[PDB]
Amino acid sequence: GLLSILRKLKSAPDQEVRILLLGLDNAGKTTLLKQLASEDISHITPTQGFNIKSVQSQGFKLNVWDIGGQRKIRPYWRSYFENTDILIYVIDSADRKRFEETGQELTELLEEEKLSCVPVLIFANKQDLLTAAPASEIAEGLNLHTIRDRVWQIQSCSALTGEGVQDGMNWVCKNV
Ligand SMILES: Nc1nc2c(ncn2[C@@H]2O[C@H](COP(=O)(O)OP(=O)(O)O)[C@@H](O)[C@H]2O)c(=O)[nH]1
Ligand SMILES: [N+]
Repeated sequence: GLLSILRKLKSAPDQEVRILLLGLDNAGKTTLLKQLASEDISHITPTQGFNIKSVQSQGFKLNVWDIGGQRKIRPYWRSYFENTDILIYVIDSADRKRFEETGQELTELLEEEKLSCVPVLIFANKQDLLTAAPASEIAEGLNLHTIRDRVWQIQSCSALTGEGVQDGMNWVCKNV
């Protein structure tokens, strides 16, 4: 007893919500996953180099994996895009060196036909760090305001402390 966020959620959806939690390695996805659900994590490997962490919790199905990396594993990623209801993209706000890379990865994801119209929540993570870049600047750097083909939101959070995570999930629940 020391409750996960998916459970605390008020006005939670009615149908099972399929969520994809993506971002670069070290972004804080596993840490975020554990703040969201306490259920046991399943580790699935559809193809070599494609490592998925999957959890079923509180009417939510979450699949988590690191983006970027190898070329030939895109067709395997795409199979999951088709039935995705929400995309949660996680960024390490203190990793300026890889901001350009993660921005490009996000841009490419939003170009995927299979992800058309899927709402996207961007978590500007690790905001507890005194090295974390400002969320308003991250948003401009990701050119989020140019997004016209879907609804989006950027939320400052700390998966470590849990701050801002529920606020982000509240937005997700309003846009399912
Ligand atoms: N200070 C701080 N560290 C975090 C936060 N979220 C994750 N981390 C740390 O970042 C590292 C990578 O996190 P992890 O969840 O395993 O990343 P994943 O590779 O994206 O699954 C670990 O050392 C975490 O403890 C945060 O909000 N604040
Ligand atoms: N801008």
